[PDB]
Amino acid sequence: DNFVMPRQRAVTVERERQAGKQRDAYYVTQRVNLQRYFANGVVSGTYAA
Amino acid sequence: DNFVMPRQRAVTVERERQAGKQRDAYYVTQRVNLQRYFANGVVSGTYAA
Repeated sequence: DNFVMPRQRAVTVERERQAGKQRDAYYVTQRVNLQRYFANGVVSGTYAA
Repeated sequence: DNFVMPRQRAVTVERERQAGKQRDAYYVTQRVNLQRYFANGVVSGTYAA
């Protein structure tokens, strides 16, 4: 419950014909981060040094 | 009366969505000069040196 994925855009595929290279260029962008509402909330385990 | 602004194009705006870079570019271009029909006609006053 402490973690939220702040969004803002979702996978946007944008294709631009880039003639002159006779190519079609597809670009996909997304802006997402994991965040945590409050500092606490995860414990990780580690193999021992 | 001696000066005319020779035109040829006036301020126009062209938006060119450039996907693949995800920008939208506004290129505004214009073409004009200030020219005098005959050389006479301007006196400028100058601060002294």
